[PDB]
Amino acid sequence: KWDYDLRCGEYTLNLNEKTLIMGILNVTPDSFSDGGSYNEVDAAVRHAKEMRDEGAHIIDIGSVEEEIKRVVPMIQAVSKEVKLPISIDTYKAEVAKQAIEAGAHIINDIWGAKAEPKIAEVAAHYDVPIILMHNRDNMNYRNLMADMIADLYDSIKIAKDAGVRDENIILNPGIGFAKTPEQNLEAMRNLEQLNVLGYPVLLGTSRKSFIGHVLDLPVEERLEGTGATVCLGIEKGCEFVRVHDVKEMSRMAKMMDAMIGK
Amino acid sequence: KWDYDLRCGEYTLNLNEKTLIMGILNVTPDSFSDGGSYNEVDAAVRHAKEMRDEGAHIIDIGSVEEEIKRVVPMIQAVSKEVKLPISIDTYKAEVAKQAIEAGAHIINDIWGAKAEPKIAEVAAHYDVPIILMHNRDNMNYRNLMADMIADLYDSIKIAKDAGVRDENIILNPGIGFAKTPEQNLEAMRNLEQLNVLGYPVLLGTSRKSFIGHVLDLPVEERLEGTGATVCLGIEKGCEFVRVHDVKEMSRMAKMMDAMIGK
Repeated sequence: KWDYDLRCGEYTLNLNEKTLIMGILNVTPDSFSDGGSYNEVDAAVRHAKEMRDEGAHIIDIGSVEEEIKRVVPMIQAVSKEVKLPISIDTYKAEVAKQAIEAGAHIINDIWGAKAEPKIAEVAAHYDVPIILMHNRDNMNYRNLMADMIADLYDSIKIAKDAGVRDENIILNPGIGFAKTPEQNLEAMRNLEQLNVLGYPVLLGTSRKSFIGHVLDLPVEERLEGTGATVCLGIEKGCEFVRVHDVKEMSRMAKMMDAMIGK
Repeated sequence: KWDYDLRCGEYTLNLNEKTLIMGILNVTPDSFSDGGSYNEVDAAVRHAKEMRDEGAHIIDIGSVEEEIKRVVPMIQAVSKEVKLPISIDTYKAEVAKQAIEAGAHIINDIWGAKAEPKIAEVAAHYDVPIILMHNRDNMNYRNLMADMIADLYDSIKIAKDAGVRDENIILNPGIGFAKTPEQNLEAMRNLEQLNVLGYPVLLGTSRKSFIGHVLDLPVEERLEGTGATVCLGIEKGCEFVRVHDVKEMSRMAKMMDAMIGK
């Protein structure tokens, strides 16, 4: 039902066999450096390794000058030591450029090319997939779903104008951003609508406020709630989920896949 | 959307506010008695209490002569010490009679009145809700879903003929019974069809072989897989889930409910 694969330079991701798991890398920085140090980069490599062991298919790694000094070294190490595609979690054009240069395969923009349109040009240039997330600096919606789909389309426009191929575009409803708890639930309820745009969807709900708002539970107690959102997401056609708890979420996805027939 | 409530003598269960959780009681018997002993009944009371604390709305308690001697004492204790409705998990008419006499509120038949039709008469008599599960002594299906719906309807017929009111009937697809792993998945995939019959559905997939078959994981490692089935089940309209891991499953249900708008 996807007539193509995701091309990620060295690695290739099939969109039909299974829900693809993107693991969120623990990024705890050192307080005694401006980036690159041994505890920093080593703790990140061991985390990537752990996530790779537990079922992850992608490792997600997230002022401007410092951001490069911190993130670049982590990409060099992980790409060497863990054979998995890497996404850079930035919205900044300059940051994205460095990260791909450093070895990152996918861009993960939380502003869907709206914060720094030049990022699209970076993406088209290096010919890497880009995840466009719904976002906005206000919460005033006429019709939440209709508006989201409009807003995302404004991102696709920017991406395509810059020269990004349809096949390198992935969408993200941006659950947990610019949405009240009730709005987040509504988007969850209506996720399948994003499918009409005809692009792979990545869901990213891992331990967010709205899960806490529902269950009344702090961040470290949101594995079950996250799981529910992952399940409903997969049912509604998501090609990727972005999660912290890779072992557990990887098992729920696999079971979902078997049931829905993916 | 349900224009009525479940009447359970002392307790009343609303079918619209939330997915109702039925907790599976640990029933470990004593090897030095034929039923009733202190370690037996006390370990069961503490388990019911634990499940009541973790979010359960119902406690499920499961030759003929001995079955009564073992199960009756557990119902007397739990109904006294835990203020929750109780279901007796039997298919035997004589057993069901005793259990309701002992204080059980709901019947949970794994043969949908087909093993002992008299059980329907017991249910109509005491005017208690009855859960009719799909089951059969063979695995030869022409059309799995079509056949299940036929078979269940043969149960409803028996129940109604015996005098059971429509409002005291609950259905159960019987996942994990008389079905190959692939058939179990198929039923999971097509669960919403059971809705056309117009009765509340209870799902009972807690840690079964097919979850293990998919994930390749032993019984004690099936919480995530169980969770996936609970999520998909709730999405497909289930009013109840029957589970071991009450704390976790209760949280996933609650989150599902918020998302689907229940």
